[PDB]
Amino acid sequence: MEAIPVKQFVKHIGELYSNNQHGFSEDFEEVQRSTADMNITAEHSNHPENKHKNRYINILAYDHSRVKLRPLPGSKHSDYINANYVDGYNKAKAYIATQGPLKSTFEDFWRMIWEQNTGIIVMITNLVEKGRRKCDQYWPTENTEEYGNIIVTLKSTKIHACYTVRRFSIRNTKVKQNERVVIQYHYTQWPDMGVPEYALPVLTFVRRSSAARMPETGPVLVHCSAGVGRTGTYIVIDSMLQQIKDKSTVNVLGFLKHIRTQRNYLVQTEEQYIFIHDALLEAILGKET
Ligand SMILES: O=C(O)c1ccc(C#CCCO)cc1SCc1ccc(Cl)c(Cl)c1
Repeated sequence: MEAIPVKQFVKHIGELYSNNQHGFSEDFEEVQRSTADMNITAEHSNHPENKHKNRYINILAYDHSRVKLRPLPGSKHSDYINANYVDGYNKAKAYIATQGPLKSTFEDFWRMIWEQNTGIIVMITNLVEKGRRKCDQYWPTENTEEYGNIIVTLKSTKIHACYTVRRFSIRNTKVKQNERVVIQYHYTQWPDMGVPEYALPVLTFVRRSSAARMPETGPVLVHCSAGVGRTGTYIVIDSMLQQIKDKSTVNVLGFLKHIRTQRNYLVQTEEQYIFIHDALLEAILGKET
């Protein structure tokens, strides 16, 4: 289970795709079994005081990698957010993978952003999809909105074909310097029926949202609804692009098995697993052709 050279990768995708995606199925099964023989605790996630802070009952934040909110005078569980640090290529905690914030966790969400020096939000969901509530709107439709001590001001919006870029200016009321630029990359193209037919617009979304990262800011916050499926998909695509650039190799299976110890279910389906491969195929074939 070493890194596949970039030249042999598109060839490898053909193999994985053949015989009704048998190879893909084996790999994804191996990913699902990577969790086996591993008891990873998520005690804070399961605490009665924290249960209302979780979007889904079964989508937990592993204790060891969980993002801790600075404590608040009084409660003991005021440190909890359903979020985990996740590694990137050759960088620990390059991301914060989190759920789409609830109405009740808006203050927590925005406090985590401040405390972690987060400069980029990657939103991979629509608020409502196929008539179902996926994420609550945590940012202002226009101008300014207040979430605890974080005052959020919408500065500009660029609505592209498949994604929206919202430039915010954030401020802490308890801080006297107390102003920060936060950019949100929102992937908006979600079909009524079916699911992502093309990898090229997602690849463009990944490249642009990734290049917007500022040195040496905090981790890039990536969320969808549960913050596992599309979040995992983004993290792998982005990390593998970095690996390709640095050493012309790809390690999808190895990297995914590793991040799965950091947040439960990152890359939730075989379809998302296959999608990772298509995005990378597009990136490889795109170079020199
Ligand atoms: O919606 C799903 O959960 C989902 C379900 C299936 C597929 C597939 C496939 C081909 C295999 O048949 C992809 C996605 S998500 C695709 C995606 C969109 C936007 C971004 Cl920014 C990223 Cl990173 C990934």
